[PDB]
Amino acid sequence: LRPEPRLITILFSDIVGFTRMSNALQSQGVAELLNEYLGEMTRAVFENQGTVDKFVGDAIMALYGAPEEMSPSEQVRRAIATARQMLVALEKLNQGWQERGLVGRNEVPPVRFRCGIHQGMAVVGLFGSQERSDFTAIGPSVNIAARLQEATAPNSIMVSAMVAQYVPDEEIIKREFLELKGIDEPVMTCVINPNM
Amino acid sequence: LRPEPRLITILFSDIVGFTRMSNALQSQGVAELLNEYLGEMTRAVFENQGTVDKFVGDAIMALYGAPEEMSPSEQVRRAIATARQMLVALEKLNQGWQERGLVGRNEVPPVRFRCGIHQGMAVVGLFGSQERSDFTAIGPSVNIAARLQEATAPNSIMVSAMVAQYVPDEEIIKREFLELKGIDEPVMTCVINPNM
Ligand SMILES: Nc1ncnc2c1ncn2[C@@H]1O[C@H](CO[P@@](=O)(S)OP(=O)(O)OP(=O)(O)O)[C@@H](O)[C@H]1O
Ligand SMILES: Nc1ncnc2c1ncn2[C@@H]1O[C@H](CO[P@@](=O)(S)OP(=O)(O)OP(=O)(O)O)[C@@H](O)[C@H]1O
Ligand SMILES: [Mg+2]
Ligand SMILES: [Mg+2]
Ligand SMILES: [Mg+2]
Ligand SMILES: [Mg+2]
Repeated sequence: LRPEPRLITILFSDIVGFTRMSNALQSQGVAELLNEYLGEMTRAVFENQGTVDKFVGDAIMALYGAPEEMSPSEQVRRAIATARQMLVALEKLNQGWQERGLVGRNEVPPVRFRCGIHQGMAVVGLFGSQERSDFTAIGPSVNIAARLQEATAPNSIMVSAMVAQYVPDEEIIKREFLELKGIDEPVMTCVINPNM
Repeated sequence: LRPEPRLITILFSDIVGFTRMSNALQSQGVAELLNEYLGEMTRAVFENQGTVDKFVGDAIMALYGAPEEMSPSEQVRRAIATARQMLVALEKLNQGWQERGLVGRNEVPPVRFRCGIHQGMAVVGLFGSQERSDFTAIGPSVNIAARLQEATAPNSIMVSAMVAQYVPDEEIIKREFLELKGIDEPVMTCVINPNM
């Protein structure tokens, strides 16, 4: 399970305006909301055979194609299906939170998230020390997926040109070159239809 | 071990220019270098009784005061001692990498890192789902530690005013208010002497 180059698909989802929300809600509520959210979103990943790499604050990092082998087309099919399922689950989560006066009330709006997906080469395996290590992916490909997530609009799914090669033309909303932090050359991005 | 408010100290260390280095070095070398680095840096954390929260790419997140209770003064003493020990270990790591032509040669410079340390309230405990959860800290206090790391110069240690309350005046190099992403009010920062 040592680190080696591999073609994988990385998905990043990140809650919109979690900072403000993490101030207008008691620590008790913030913890419950975030965990209820993470529970449903990780379910979306697992049900689509993805791997939950880690959580980073209000974000979820998911991998497709590692550790288990997966074809390039299936990696994309599953990652997009995951993102679309996450949005569906979110709509249901907010209905419940609304009734519990956890969102929509006071100054905390319904939860929304941004999602970026990129497919490319990465060094994947166990990183860390003998005392503490974790399976993850390293390389510019991971940075790209993260910048796509940060660049896209709330409740939207932005993917790279690589990922878009496997997506029907009818499902591509917008094609646009963007300058992503850390990457020299402009990156072609495609916002895809959020509906399953 | 459920999430609850707690006064803790968060330390973030992040490799300078890892992107460029993660391109001028074969995936094999990048993986070895990063793991050798992580091995020595996590050792610094553990030997100073800190907790390794997680790794985020080229960064290490460490906590002091959770899960094990620790006084505010000891949290700071240990976090700073950790940062200072990390710099010392780095100097030794580069000597070895230099001899192995892993750094200093071609276009890959000796490894350097940025470090930010902040102490404050955070909701700490297990976050995630029944299927996958991890012990971590959540809240603006964590964002502050991360922004201090990003704001400081290579091979330097930047801490917040809270942390500086426990640091001798002779060890404070520079005091300066900085606008950190995500935080409304300006944050008072203090760059501390890197030598043990
Ligand atoms: N538990 C954690 N583990 C690791 N890094 C963390 C962290 N919590 C925070 N950080 C770091 O602090 C940064 C900001 O934390 P957010 O991600 S919770 O907040 P935002 O999404 O930027 O804010 P928004 O736009 O209002 O939703 C993270 O990116 C991490 O680098
Ligand atoms: N394994 C991983 N797990 C989680 N997030 C990751 C990741 N790898 C990358 N990211 C995300 O991608 C971002 C950039 O990756 P870097 O941290 S390796 O690179 P830099 O430090 O910004 O570059 P530098 O200035 O040249 O040293 C991370 O902050 C994460 O949000
Ligand atoms: Mg967010
Ligand atoms: Mg975030
Ligand atoms: Mg870095
Ligand atoms: Mg980094």
